[PDB]
Amino acid sequence: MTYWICITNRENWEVIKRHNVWGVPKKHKNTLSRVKPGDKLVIYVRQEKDKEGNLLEPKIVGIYEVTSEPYVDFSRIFKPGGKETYPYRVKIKPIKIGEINFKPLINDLKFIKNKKRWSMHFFGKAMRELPEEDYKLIEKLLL
Repeated sequence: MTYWICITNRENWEVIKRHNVWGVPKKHKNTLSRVKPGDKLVIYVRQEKDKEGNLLEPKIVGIYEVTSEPYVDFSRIFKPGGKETYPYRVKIKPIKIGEINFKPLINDLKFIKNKKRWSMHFFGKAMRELPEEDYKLIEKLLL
């Protein structure tokens, strides 16, 4: 098996939730090739600003299970300034849906080596493998 944390934002999270699809750009197709049916996905939305200008901190919004082998589909379901379609995809199904702030978990997450500059572990990543302990920690807090 394999646990993963997928990095997106709130607008794309809504699409993910509606279409039961996790997609990535070509540059990250390599990572997706390792994904298998049954793998677990922790959905993460990065820090953003609402229209009003208010700060929306990062947080985990759900957990899904992969149900398909990776495939390619250029359908325009997502939304980038650019025109990326995130054609490299795997079908998924929801295990649990609930939101919890991410920051408070940083100290307890094993994959985050540098607590100071944790962004480092997210930088230029679409998704990354999570150690089992980390997954369980999140699973519990999201029950």
